[PDB]
Amino acid sequence: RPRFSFSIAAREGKARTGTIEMKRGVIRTPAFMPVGTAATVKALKPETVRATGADIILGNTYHLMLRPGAERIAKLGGLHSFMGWDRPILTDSGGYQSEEGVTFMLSPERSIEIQHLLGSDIVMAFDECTPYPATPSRAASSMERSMRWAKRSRDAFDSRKEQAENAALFGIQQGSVFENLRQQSADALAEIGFDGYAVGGLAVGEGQDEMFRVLDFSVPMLPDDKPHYLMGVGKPDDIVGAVERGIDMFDCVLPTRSGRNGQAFTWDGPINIRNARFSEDLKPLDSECHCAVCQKWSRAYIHHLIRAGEILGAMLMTEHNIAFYQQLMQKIRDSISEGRFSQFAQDFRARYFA
Amino acid sequence: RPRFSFSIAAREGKARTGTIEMKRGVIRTPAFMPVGTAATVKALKPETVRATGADIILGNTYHLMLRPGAERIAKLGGLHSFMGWDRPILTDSGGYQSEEGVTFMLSPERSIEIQHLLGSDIVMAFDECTPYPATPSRAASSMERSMRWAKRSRDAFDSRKEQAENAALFGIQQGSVFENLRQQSADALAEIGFDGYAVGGLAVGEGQDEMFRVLDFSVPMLPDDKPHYLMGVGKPDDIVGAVERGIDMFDCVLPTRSGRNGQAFTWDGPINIRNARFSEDLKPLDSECHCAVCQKWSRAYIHHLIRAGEILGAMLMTEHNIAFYQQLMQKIRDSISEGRFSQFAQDFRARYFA
Ligand SMILES: CNc1nc2c(CCNCc3ccccc3)c3nc(N)[nH]c(=O)c3cc2[nH]1
Ligand SMILES: CNc1nc2c(CCNCc3ccccc3)c3nc(N)[nH]c(=O)c3cc2[nH]1
Ligand SMILES: [Zn+2]
Ligand SMILES: [Zn+2]
Repeated sequence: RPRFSFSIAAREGKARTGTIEMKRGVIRTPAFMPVGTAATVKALKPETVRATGADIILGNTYHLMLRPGAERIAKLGGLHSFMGWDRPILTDSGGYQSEEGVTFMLSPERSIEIQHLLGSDIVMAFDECTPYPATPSRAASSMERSMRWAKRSRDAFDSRKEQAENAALFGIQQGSVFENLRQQSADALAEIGFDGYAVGGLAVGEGQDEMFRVLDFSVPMLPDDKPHYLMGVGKPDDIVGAVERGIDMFDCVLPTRSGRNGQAFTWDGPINIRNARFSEDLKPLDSECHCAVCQKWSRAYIHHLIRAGEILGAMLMTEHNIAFYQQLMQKIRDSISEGRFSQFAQDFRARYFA
Repeated sequence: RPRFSFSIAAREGKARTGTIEMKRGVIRTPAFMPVGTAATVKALKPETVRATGADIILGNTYHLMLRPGAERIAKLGGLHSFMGWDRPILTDSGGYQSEEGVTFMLSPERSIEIQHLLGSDIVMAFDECTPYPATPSRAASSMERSMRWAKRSRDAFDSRKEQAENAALFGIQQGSVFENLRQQSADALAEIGFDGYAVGGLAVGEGQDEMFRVLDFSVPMLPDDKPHYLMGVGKPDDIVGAVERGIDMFDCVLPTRSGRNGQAFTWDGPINIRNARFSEDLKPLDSECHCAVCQKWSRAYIHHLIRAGEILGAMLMTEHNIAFYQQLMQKIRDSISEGRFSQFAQDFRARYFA
C-alpha cells in the first residue's frame, strides 16, 4: 500500500464515499474512529473493535504523554504493538499559553515528536482549540496562532524522515463560527499543504443547528480531493448531517462513554438500559443490529449488569454501541454508493426521532 | 446424558480423576469452578469462560435472590438463558437465626426453591457455616442443625419432580476442626444420601496446615464413590494439597477478584502486576501459559491498564488467572491418570515457592 492515497468512489451532493489506503491498512470512508485515550478502547479487546467493523482507531498525545509516557511506549515497540492494534491509528495532537506552546509542556514540535514516538499513522497538527462562544477578535488571534503552529507542525513532521515516509499529516481549520476566519484558515492550510483537513473548534457547545450552519460554508473551503475530518462528532444524527455536508471522518467518545453509563444506541433512538421498563425485556438492545451482543443477550440481562455495576455490562454495552456506529457508517457508505443517501438520511431521521 | 453419573477413571493415593456426566454436559474432575455471584463471571463473557477450559461455573442463592430476584430470573427463562451459559451450574445455598432458617428470609425449603427457580444443575443443601474458631459445643450444635437442614433440603428437592429428575443434590459436612463431629456429620449425610458431598466450614481462617489436617481425616469419611467438593478453596497450592487428600471439586473467588486487584498467578508464584518492576517488561504474564492473553499482551501493557483503572486490565488479568487455574486442573488430571501426580505435586511446589 502507499503511505497515503485517498480515492473517492462515489458522490451524492456534497457527500462522498471512498477509501484511504495507508501502509497499515485501508480505511473506508465515511469512517467512524473509536476513541482509545489510554491505549485502550475502553472495555474492548482490539479484536472486538475490529470485529465491529472499525478500520482505524483514535489515540491521544496528551493522555499517553502523561501515562504511560511517549518515550516508554516507543521503547516498548510503539503504540500498535503495545495495545495490540495493527491497523491505522490517528492521534490527536493535544490541542484539545505562549506562542511557543503550552505548559502544564507541549509545542508543535514536541506534539509531532510524541506522535512519532507513539508510531501514529495519521498525525494531527498541534492547534489551539478556540472556546465557544468567542468574540471575532479572539477567534482571529487563536486561528492565526493555529495556522502558525500548522506550519511548524508541517516542518517538524517533514524533518523526520521515517515519519514523513510512513505516516500522514492532517491540518486543522479553526475560526469559530465566522465565515471569513474559516476561509482564512482554509487558505492558509491549503497553502501549507496537508494529507487531510480537519474541521476543528466545533462540537464545543454551539449546538447542532449552528454546527451545521458553519459546516455548510466551511467544508467546501477545504481541498475537495483530500479527506475532511470532523473532530469530536458525534451523535448518530450529527454524523448523518455532517456527511451530507461533506465530512469523511469522525471520532467521538459517545458510543463508549455513554455505553458504560447505560445509554444504548438503536435505530429507534437511544435508550437508557437502566430504566425499570427493561428489567424483564427479553428483546436484544436493538431489533436489527447484527452485533454479537444482540445475537445473544437480552435487554433484561444487560439492565441487570449495568445496575449491578458489573464490568460485563460495560463490555456488552460498549461492543453494541460501537457496532451500531459502524453499521451506521456502512449504511451511509452503501447508500452514497447507490445514490440513495438523501433518502436514507430522511428515513433514518424519521425513525430515529419517532 | 444421565441426570448424574460420577465415574472414576484413575487413582493415585487418595487422589482421583474422572468425570461427572449431567444433562447439560460433562465435568472433568478434579474440577475448578469459576465463581459468578451476580450472574456473571466478573469481566468475562461465558464463551471466554468456556474457552479457558471451565466445564461448570458457580452461582449463588443469596446474591441472586436479592438481585435481580429468583422469580424474575425464572420468568426470564432461568439462569442459563439469562447469562448465556448452557453448561452445568452449581449454586451455593446461601449458607455462607432460628431452627426454621435465617431472616435478613432463607430456610432449607426456600433455598432449594430458589435454586430450582434459577435452574441450577447441582443444588447445595442449605447449611449453617460454623465460624472459626468454634468451641466443640457450638460446633456440635451448628453441625446438628445443619444435618437437620440437610434432611429438610433432601425432602424439598425430592418433592419437586422436575428438580429431582434433572438436577443433582449435594450435602455439606460441618463439624469445624473436630474429628468426632466430622464423622457424625458424614454419617448423617450418608444416611440421608446425596449425589455428592462437600466439605464445608473450612477456609474460614484456620490456615492451610489446619485445613489439611482436617481434610486428612474428614475426606475418607465421605462416600468414596461420590464427588468430594471443597467449598471456597483456594490458592493453587491449596488445590494441589486438597486433591492429594481426595477432593474432586473446587470453587474460589481468588482468580477473579485478585485478578482485578492486579494479582496474576504464574507457575513461578503470584505476581502483583502493578509493581513498578513490570512497567517495561515485554514478557507475557506467565512464560508457559497457553491463554490468549499471554499469547498477545505484555506485562508492561497490563501493568499500565491496571494502574490506569482500565476495564481491559480487569478483563485480561481475569482471563489469564482463570485459564491458569484450568491449566492447573488439567495438569492435575493428566498426572493422576498417568500415575505421576505425587511427582507433579512436588515439582509444582518447588517452583511455585522458589
Ligand atoms: C467533542 N468535541 C470536540 N472534540 C474536539 C477535538 C478532540 C477530538 N476527539 C479526540 C479526543 C478524545 C478524547 C479526549 C481528547 C480528544 C479537537 N481536537 C483538536 N486537536 N482540535 C479541535 O479543534 C478539536 C475540537 C473538538 N471538539
Ligand atoms: C472462602 N472460604 C469459604 N467459602 C465457603 C463457602 C462458599 C463457597 N464459595 C461460593 C461463594 C462465592 C462467593 C460468595 C459466597 C459464596 C461455603 N458455603 C456453604 N454453603 N457452606 C460452607 O461451609 C462454606 C464454607 C466456605 N469457606
Ligand atoms: Zn447490537
Ligand atoms: Zn496466560
